Amino acid sequence: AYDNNNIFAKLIRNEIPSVRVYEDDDVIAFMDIMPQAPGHTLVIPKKGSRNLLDADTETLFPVIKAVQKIAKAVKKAFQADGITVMQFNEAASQQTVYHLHFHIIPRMEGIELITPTEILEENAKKIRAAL
Amino acid sequence: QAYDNNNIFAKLIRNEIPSVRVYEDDDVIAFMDIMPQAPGHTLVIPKKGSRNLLDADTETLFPVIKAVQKIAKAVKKAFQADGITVMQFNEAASQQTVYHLHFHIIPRMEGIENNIITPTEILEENAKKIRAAL
Repeated sequence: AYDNNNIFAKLIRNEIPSVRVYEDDDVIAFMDIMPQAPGHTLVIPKKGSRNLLDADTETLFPVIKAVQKIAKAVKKAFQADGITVMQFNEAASQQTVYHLHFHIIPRMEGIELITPTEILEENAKKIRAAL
Repeated sequence: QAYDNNNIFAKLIRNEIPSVRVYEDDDVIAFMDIMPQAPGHTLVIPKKGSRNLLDADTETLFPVIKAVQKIAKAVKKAFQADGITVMQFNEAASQQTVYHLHFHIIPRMEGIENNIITPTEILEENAKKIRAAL
């Protein structure tokens, strides 16, 4: 079952800080604190589910719209050669936080796949500008 | 860059090459990956052409993501998978290999971490399992 005490639910409730790049009625986009590349952004629904498998289908539309919007902005902000989108379901797919989240990771030609808040904030400003 | 109407997924959509399809509606096709990273590895594509996520119509993404969820669930049941990895690649630097929008749906097994084609008959046996799990 979905556990309302998970770290991303706490984030939604402003219980912990985040470095946000986009927010609306349905979603929050914010910097991964363990980025796989500079500008690595996560998108979450405000409505909680463990992952893709238990999400209400109607929840997925605003989520995927925002993933697209963020992919475009991240690419433009860092002049990335590519964007990798990932979404993990369960331990065997290396899911660690049990609240649905999509990864948007910028990619550079020839580069194969814990960061202080000030650096994530520098990176977020760039993404915000490119929206 | 211009969309390539001769890309192999556009050709699949127009019925110019065969596929092992597991699901289809007015907007999408789900079909077996012929070089799977795990047995049951399925691809979901829009029937409406775009190179990737970045140039897709936002409206197209709705039926795509619905079908990605539907397939993620069917694949996990059909293969009693421990997990499901969804991936979507944009551009060469993200290792996108066919320049038509596609989501990968990959079953994972606990503690189980190419250009080898899987014979069509084997993809079919895997398709049937997925088709029954929908």
